[PDB]
Amino acid sequence: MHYLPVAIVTGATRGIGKAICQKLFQKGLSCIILGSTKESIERTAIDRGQLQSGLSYQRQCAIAIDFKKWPHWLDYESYDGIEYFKDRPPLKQKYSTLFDPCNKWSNNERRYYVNLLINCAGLTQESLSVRTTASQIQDIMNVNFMSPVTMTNICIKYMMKSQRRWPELSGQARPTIVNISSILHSGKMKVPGTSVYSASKAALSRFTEVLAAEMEPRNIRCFTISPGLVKGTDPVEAKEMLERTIGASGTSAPAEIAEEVWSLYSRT
Amino acid sequence: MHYLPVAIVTGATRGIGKAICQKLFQKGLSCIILGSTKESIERTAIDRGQLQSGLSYQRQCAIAIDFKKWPHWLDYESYDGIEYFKDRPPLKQKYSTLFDPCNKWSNNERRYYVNLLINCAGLTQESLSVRTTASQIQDIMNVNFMSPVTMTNICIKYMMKSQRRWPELSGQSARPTIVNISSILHSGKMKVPGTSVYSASKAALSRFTEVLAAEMEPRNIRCFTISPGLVKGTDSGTSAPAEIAEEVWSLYSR
Repeated sequence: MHYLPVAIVTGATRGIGKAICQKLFQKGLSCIILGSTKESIERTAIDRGQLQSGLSYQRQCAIAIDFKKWPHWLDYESYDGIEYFKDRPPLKQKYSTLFDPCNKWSNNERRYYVNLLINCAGLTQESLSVRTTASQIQDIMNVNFMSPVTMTNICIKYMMKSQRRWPELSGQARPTIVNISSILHSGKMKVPGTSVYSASKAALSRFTEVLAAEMEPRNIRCFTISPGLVKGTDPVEAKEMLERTIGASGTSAPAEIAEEVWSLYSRT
Repeated sequence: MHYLPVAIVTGATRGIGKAICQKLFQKGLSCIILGSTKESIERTAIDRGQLQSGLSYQRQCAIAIDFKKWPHWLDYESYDGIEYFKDRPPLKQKYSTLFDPCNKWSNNERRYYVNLLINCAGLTQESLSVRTTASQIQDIMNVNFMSPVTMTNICIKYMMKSQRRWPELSGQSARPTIVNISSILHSGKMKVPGTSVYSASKAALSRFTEVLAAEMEPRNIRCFTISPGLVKGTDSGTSAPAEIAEEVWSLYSR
């Protein structure tokens, strides 16, 4: 009216969110990046080069929010973010909500709205279960499952309201949510030291699937993507043999996942 | 001299933990029941009738633990429980750990020890995902997954130390065993609206156990997951409490 779609990218950790953002930006979307720290945010946010070459109305911001502290983060008064510009260096700003940047970007001729949520759920574990503290279990489950569930719920309600509030929006891709899992979440890929991380991804997966059935009668699309291991970090010999069990499912890279996310969002 | 295995039964609801305690007791084990509330315990605990027909050395006790309050219950200085007797009403007891009942029962010639742990992972969910609160999510996750994982790790630590402390235990009939109970809702076609988080917690428990089994190969400890059909409770895809008990027993004894 015009109407401008935006994606929220969540919990991205190993260049995966960078790759996702870059895809969405090349495809003409705006992004809200939700990082745990100012450092993670910076890594995810796209460069000034891809900023300058963006369509005139394209926007990117980032917001530091500690998912480790779920559910306390739900109750914060305002959120401290960072607004990006084509021509000048980034500027601090503050937000009433996670959807607020959409309000702030919008004017009389153009309405930015959230149409895509990607939950990356990227906190990794590298310790045997018997040697993992309560605090660590909490961090993995809060960052990978609990916080994603809340973003998912919050975002679905926003999406459901907006269809009512801006009827012309039915013209528009259907409202989408994608949650990223791991090949580790099921099957033969069982990696010692990966106990609660695998559990969290199985939880994210299963959750997304029952939710999809709840959202059938609604306009909302709920996808879960289950990539292979991405290069670096995360070695046992049996595993290397195990990994063979198949390609291309055993291994992944940021740019592949980015493409796989776009494939899902683009479907018609 | 005489080693007497004890079972810990956790998070039991809807008579599953009742069924489990029946089987275990009939077969000569002692139980430590960890329940959320005194009323939850009474349902799980075996009836005074079944107890008198038990052998002389058999014991039962119950401890109240609010698993919704994970990870706080981990820090208590002591735990308040209840000793069951064959010939009298129950006495209120204090325990310094969840395994302390074994020490208390033990005597020069008989050693009670925990050899089997069953996490029931009970709490259920009835609300749609978008109408369930954070507080409800925390409770489901804490009761069905967070606490079971903590119960599991604590127990494996105890199991490892005691195989060293009492070397004659390698020669026991059954190897230390952990069984976590999941649900058919945890995977596949059975996708029941109003169950997104509950299903999720079960998948988390299944997957955690599977990967744990991998870490427990080099060690004595058996780690099983069981995936029952829905219980008689709501409306090979259905399951009755009594039948889960047999599955748990066959898993432990073979």
